[PDB]
Amino acid sequence: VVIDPSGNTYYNWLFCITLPVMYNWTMVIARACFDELQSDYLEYWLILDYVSDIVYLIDMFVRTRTGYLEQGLLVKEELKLINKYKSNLQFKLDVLSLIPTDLLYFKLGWNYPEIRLNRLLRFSRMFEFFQRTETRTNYPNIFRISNLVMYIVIIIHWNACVFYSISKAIGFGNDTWVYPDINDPEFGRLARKYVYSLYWSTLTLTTIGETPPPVRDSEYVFVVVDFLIGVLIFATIVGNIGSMISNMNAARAEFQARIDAIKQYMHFRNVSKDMEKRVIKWFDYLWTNKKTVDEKEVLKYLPDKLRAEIAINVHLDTLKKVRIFADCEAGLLVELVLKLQPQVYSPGDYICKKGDIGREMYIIKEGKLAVVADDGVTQFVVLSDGSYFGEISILNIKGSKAGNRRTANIKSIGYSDLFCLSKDDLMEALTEYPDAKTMLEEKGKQILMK
Amino acid sequence: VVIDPSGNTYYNWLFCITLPVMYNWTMVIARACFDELQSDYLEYWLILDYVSDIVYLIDMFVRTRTGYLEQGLLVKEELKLINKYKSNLQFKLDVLSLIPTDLLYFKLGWNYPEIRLNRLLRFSRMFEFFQRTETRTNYPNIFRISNLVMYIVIIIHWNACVFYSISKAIGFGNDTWVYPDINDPEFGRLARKYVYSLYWSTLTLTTIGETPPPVRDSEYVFVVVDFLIGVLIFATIVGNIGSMISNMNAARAEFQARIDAIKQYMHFRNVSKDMEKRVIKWFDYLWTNKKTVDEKEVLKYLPDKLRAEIAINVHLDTLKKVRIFADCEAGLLVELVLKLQPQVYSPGDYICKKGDIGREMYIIKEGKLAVVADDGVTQFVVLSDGSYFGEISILNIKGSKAGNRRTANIKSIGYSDLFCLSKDDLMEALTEYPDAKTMLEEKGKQILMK
Amino acid sequence: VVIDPSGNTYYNWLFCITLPVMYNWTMVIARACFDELQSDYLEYWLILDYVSDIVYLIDMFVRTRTGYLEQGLLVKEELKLINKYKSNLQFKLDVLSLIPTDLLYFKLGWNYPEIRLNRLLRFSRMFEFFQRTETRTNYPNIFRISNLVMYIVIIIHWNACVFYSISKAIGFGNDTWVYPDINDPEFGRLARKYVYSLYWSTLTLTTIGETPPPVRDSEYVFVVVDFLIGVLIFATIVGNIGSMISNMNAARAEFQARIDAIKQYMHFRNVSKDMEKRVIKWFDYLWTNKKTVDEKEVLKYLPDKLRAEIAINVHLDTLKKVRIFADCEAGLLVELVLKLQPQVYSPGDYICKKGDIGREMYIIKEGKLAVVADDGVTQFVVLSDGSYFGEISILNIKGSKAGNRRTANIKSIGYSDLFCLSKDDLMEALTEYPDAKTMLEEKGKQILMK
Amino acid sequence: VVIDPSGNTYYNWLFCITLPVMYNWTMVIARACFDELQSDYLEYWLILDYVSDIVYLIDMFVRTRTGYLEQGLLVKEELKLINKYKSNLQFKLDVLSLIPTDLLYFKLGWNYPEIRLNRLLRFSRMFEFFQRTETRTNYPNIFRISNLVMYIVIIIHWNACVFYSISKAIGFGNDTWVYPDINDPEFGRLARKYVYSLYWSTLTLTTIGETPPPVRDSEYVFVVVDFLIGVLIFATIVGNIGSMISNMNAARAEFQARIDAIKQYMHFRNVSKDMEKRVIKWFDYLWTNKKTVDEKEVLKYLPDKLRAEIAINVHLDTLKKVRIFADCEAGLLVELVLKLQPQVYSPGDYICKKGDIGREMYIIKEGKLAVVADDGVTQFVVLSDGSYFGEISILNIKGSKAGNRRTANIKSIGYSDLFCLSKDDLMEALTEYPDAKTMLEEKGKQILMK
Ligand SMILES: Nc1nc2c(ncn2[C@@H]2O[C@@H]3COP(=O)(O)O[C@H]3[C@H]2O)c(=O)[nH]1
Ligand SMILES: Nc1nc2c(ncn2[C@@H]2O[C@@H]3COP(=O)(O)O[C@H]3[C@H]2O)c(=O)[nH]1
Ligand SMILES: Nc1nc2c(ncn2[C@@H]2O[C@@H]3COP(=O)(O)O[C@H]3[C@H]2O)c(=O)[nH]1
Ligand SMILES: Nc1nc2c(ncn2[C@@H]2O[C@@H]3COP(=O)(O)O[C@H]3[C@H]2O)c(=O)[nH]1
Ligand SMILES: [Ca+2]
Ligand SMILES: [Ca+2]
Repeated sequence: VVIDPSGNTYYNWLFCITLPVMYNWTMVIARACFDELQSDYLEYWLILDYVSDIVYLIDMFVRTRTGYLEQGLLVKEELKLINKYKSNLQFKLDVLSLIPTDLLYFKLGWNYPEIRLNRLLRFSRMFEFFQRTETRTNYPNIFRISNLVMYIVIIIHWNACVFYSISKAIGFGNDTWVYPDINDPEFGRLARKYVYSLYWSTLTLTTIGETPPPVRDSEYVFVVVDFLIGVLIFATIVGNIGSMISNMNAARAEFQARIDAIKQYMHFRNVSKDMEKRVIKWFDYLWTNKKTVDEKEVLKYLPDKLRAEIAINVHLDTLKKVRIFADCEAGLLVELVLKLQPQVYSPGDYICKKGDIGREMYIIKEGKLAVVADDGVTQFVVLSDGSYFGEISILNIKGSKAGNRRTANIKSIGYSDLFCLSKDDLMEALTEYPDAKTMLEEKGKQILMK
Repeated sequence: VVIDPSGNTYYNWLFCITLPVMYNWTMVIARACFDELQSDYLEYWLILDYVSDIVYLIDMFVRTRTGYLEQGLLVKEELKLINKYKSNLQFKLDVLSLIPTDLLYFKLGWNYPEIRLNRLLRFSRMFEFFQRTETRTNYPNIFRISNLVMYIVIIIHWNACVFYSISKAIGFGNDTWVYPDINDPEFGRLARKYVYSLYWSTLTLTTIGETPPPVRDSEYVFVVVDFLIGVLIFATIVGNIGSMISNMNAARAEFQARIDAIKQYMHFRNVSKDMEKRVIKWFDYLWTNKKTVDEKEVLKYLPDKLRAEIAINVHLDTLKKVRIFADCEAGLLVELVLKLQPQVYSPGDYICKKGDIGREMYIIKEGKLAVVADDGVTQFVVLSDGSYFGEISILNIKGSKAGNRRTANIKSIGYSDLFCLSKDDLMEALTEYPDAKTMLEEKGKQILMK
Repeated sequence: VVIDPSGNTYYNWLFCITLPVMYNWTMVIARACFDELQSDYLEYWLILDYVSDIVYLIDMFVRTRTGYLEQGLLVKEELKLINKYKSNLQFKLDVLSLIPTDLLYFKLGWNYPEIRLNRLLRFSRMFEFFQRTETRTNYPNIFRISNLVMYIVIIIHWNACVFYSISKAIGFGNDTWVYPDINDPEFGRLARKYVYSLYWSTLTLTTIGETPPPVRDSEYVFVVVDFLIGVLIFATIVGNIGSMISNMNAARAEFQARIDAIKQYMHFRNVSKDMEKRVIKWFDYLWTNKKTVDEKEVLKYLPDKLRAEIAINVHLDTLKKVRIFADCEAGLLVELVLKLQPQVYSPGDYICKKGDIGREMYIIKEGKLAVVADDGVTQFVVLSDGSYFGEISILNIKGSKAGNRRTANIKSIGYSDLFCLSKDDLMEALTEYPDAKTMLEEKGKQILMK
Repeated sequence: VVIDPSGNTYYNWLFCITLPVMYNWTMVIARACFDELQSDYLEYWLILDYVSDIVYLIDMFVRTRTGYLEQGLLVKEELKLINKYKSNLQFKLDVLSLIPTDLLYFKLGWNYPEIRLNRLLRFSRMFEFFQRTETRTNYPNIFRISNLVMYIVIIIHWNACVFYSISKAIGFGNDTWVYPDINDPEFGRLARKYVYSLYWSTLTLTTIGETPPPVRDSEYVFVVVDFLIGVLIFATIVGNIGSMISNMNAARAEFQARIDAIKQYMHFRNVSKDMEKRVIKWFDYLWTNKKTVDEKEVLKYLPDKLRAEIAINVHLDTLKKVRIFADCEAGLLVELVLKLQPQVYSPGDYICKKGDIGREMYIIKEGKLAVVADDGVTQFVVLSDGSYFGEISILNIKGSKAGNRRTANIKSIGYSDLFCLSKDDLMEALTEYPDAKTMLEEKGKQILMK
């Protein structure tokens, strides 16, 4: 065997089947409308159509060999897959899109390729590929815009073909509206035919209108309907363009809107230009160093038993340098990684101060912190990455003259990325295995006596 | 009896009255402006107008026979309904729209059907039908787009009629702007008249402008006003189109935006392509198997005493296979169905692990789980649908060497849809009837000894 | 005083000063550009300009006599108000807009009314009136759309005047782009002048372009700049139109989106058409009876000491029929009115059932409820409006064989609007005055014995 | 060293390098396409190009001398900065944009300035400056709109240059579509050349289309592609304009939407016009006095150890007049400034009333309050700014006949801005230092006895 739709093989086949479906959606109508296209390159159209039909058949086979999830397990029983396929509307659409209507080439002649129009009924495969690509691609907005542009181009191409067909029905050159006479040297070339039809279609759907006005009632009606199709469908698609660009700007726009609200508040309250500059510097840091997004709000949509792995694969850089995690229990790190709230501190920010509520443990992910003196400048100890502080005031200790108080003040030399671990959480998670707690308050007593 | 507006009969009548109202809104102005329309098909217009008026009268009768809610009860007293009708502005509008202005046909002649313009004053019924359909239809966006297209078409039709009337007032063919001379063979046909007027209207409201420029001051003024009506009203309607397409994409766009934020985080943090593929697979599963929507956020707008029934009608498939619910008390299932949080687990995800906080009971809705050994591969027990686990570590038990600990580790073979029932909730809800609890810890002791 | 800007007198004056400001913003540029406008109606323009200037002077006086809030109190000291006025930029703008530039009529002649262009510098007053109207009017969206239309019209009018001025500078009729020769009988009329200039302006700003193309470099540059002004500013304004219509649809669109999510869930889960019809009926009820909006989310932006008054003025209809409120303490009703959560129940919905957690007291605002038998049909007692139930299981009672249990089952005959009062809240709020509690458990014992 | 990108020097250099990048992005294509531009002002183009290249070199030097943050510290080691530069793609782009392609002037002649097209590869610097300006400027929306207008102008300019180049390739005047013959006196001027090309570009990108239709297939194709570029890219940019105006209106629109929901509720519930006027007055006050924004929601994105400084720099005006803060401990004010919830009370609003739950302490930021008698009018004490009340009923006091009760009723004479400090918070924060608490209940006893 089976294909496992989640796999890469299924996605690759989705591409390989979208190619014929897109080809069919673009070219069947073109060949049906522009007769010279069908006739001049008939030897190539036959090859391409037969290859497309072969790929359609192989796609039907793949649909027979693609497993589905019952009880969460991939069904691998062949006949079960055949039944699941045939019971779905997709099998009906596939049989309809693979009906050998090409036999009508013997009746209607080689000049009627619209018999292959049923081949469009595999559009679903194409759309599936798109909805898969949009999910799996690393450039979701580039692909989304390319998809919208493809839809625009297909719509304009189809409307060009429709215009040319209507000109044919009315008669080429019978009036100033229809496509001019084919017998003209310049206006008889297939290139000119298609490109002028596309020009007309673009002017009509984009509602520019710089085309000869209608002459007949059918022409007036078609032009009204087509200008309305233009207005509505092009507003739809080119406003989807707008929404895609909006969601492209979503993060940056939200960040900038927050900054603007802050600046409005500061200018209204006449906040000192010192503090205004400090705030602007904080936000410039958040942007430049790519910290505007908070991983919590993003990863909250992941499963906890997958967001856990995510956090591990991101923070194993530091949670191996820490003494508590991955050293004593070697598994405890998972119990708290999904609750280590990542904070960022500016240079000179006092994370801790003597005589404060010690309700948070900190793990230094990045940055240089200092166990300073209360004078403000004298740096007693420099804590680099992997260090952990703020854990002594969490625990119950014998001989602690300072209970629930910070034993020292910790300031940040530079921008520090820390993991604030709350006291309640450390309490709750160390209950399972105190084999790490013993050396934890080993460190605790050792630092509380000195 | 009375009609009970909530019923299907009332909605069917809403359709049956919207038909004449829509007919009147489309055709009265057309016949008033295009005199040949009124004259040539006068025998049909008379029949249709009289049928419309009869339906208007029957709609007034229905309004006299439609109950309203006082004290939440449907008023069935006839005279009370007559008073409620006559006291509402709707009765005034109905009498105004049913005034026999057709008598003016004897004074103004058969060439003045705008006397029936008062018939437009039942627009409310039409709109009511729409606002009912949008609520009750299964295709809300299809109907909404059809409604907007109907508004566009009606506006363009009315503007075409207005253009033709203005041409008539100025005189057909008196200058290049107005509709050409009626005496022309081609430009005198009612078909050509209406269709060219519609063409002009479309070019003006869509602001394409490929029409002969005005000549007189009245023409310049009307064209300015009409181009502005075009800009404003068509932006309104075709931007409502945009918002409707947006809300069509709302679920998919939110899902894809979450996926994009996740992928941005993973690529920025250089998350391993293993875990990136796992996350993409999780999201592909959520989409393909239609799990992107969380029933909680959707059904939270339902009444609890209706959302309860909803959850029952959805989850009675599994809550009959479970041993606790619908078996001992047979009514307890409602006390917890509105708090069974549905979770989804990937293949191989450890739902439970030995030596963890047993604070959640799980009911396997769909999927195969395994009571494995801690080695990781040896599957002791396979739990299929209807099974419940994680309930032993909830309860107070005699002789439990493992208190508040998982007696075994449960992993998911495939994608498991479970119902996580919190410990607090099971505690709170079993307090009412311990007739099920006794066999609950029957199972508890039986599994805790073996 | 003083005038007290919050008062109605200040708003009326805002209108009376917006009239000259709007007049000045519309007509000064018109008279400056269309010389015939200035000249032909000079006797009227002089009167209107002098009246506008008098009103400007009276507006300056009003600004001297309008109090401001210092320490939250309206300043009534005259000289303090004069200082507050003169210290503001508004005084500078007012003196600039009232500078007697009309004296230049003696130097530049009566054909130069753009000397009155400084009169536009009172635009602020106009805008203030708008921002006041939008706040105080009952039709905020009608006024907002009218304001946007006024901006559109003013912009188009100004661009028409600019086009005519540029034609004058280049010379009327010197090329096909500029306004045609004034000496023409038809193209020399002030009506034709202004209306064709407005036509050109509309075609340019709405970017239709059906105007003679530029000839000179200045004309090309102006047309480029004006088409870009068109694109940008008209997108701005006519997209503000879109956002205004969106916020017009905001409530209805949110309601309908909730209904659509519900229907999607129900159709996906194959919810029985019984329950689907019940849900659709619930939502039809919510809409038809105007219950889609929840007063909590709306009134949460009001002050509690004003939202309290709001809730009182709305619910004194029923909280006078209740026995506890406005009867014993006569003031207790305010302590709980801001926490009476309004619920709606469908016909047949069991609000209470025997043997359930009695943690909510209910006050029947509207609707008929029944104290039924557990059989389901036998109605023991019918509770109409003003009745209160679910209070016995809240209180501590002697001789209650049923503790924390519902003494009877309450069902809703029809759609009941109730006030669910939580047990914790009744406990917390009755602590202040048990003078009502005594008769509360009077009723309690009386019903608990029978 | 180093430059410290957060500093003002780096931003100034960002401007000084954006000037050549913008110059290059505007003029290289212009000179490449309009040959007369390159030739006539070659002496000036050479100077400007060499100055631009010198500034590019100095920008490369700056990039070598700009520190980056490792461990949150600004790297000042020269060679480390050289490595960080050369290891980034920016160094590749800078070397590519500074390659001396001007040497090709000796081969291709002075008429080929597109060899300087590589100079566009420093676009990043320009964009960086923009993203810095948008952050640091006080007019974020003005700058954003200016940036979008710059993008529009650059796109139109580039498309004008492209049109002129295509006309050159096809041949000037070979058909009606291309730019006319250069040999024409009027259509040969560089001014006319560029300005008509810009006119064509504006008509095409804004999709007005009032230009001669294409003649050749290449012209038709280019016009189709360019009209589509117009539609898509101009919708993008001029809808970004819409979103920028939306976020300009965001605060005012949210405020007005809240007011509209309130007014809809009041008119639907038939709220008395007294209370409707009171609510409208409250909202008029909120707007006029600039209180629609709540500093909590804005400043919650700031760091707590920066939002603290913000609140201090804003509220030190009053927290120096208070007796508790900045007087006894002199540091306690920071422990509670981030939890002082700012409330606003209308004139006559009873903040406190005798016999109520004293769970909030109030600090009068602005406004006159009264310790009144319960009669309602007799004002015992007038509390101005700096005063604090509601603190007696917070504390545990000996001899308090009124426990957890308000000792008096406090009403607001005028609009009072207060700081509501919750009881729990005062309890929690006074635990650290009771040196202020002693005089706190000094005041407490002193007022409780009298
Ligand atoms: N007092 C003290 N604290 C230190 C030293 N080195 C690291 N620390 C950390 O500084 C922290 C300050 O807050 P805590 O008292 O909670 O915990 C303290 C220790 O974790 C040291 O040498 N002396
Ligand atoms: N230990 C054990 N647990 C089982 C077995 N079969 C099912 N389970 C479930 O596995 C669950 C693991 O978590 P709990 O200990 O809370 O509850 C346990 C039982 O509900 C079994 O055979 N042995
Ligand atoms: N048992 C009983 N309850 C009644 C009667 N009339 C009204 N009620 C209300 O029905 C309510 C059901 O819930 P509670 O027991 O909390 O409170 C009960 C009473 O408030 C009655 O006649 N008998
Ligand atoms: N009773 C009384 N209260 C006063 C007086 N002056 C100020 N107050 C304040 O009024 C407040 C009312 O609420 P509290 O009793 O909590 O605290 C009271 C005091 O803080 C006074 O003279 N008498
Ligand atoms: Ca056009
Ligand atoms: Ca257009």
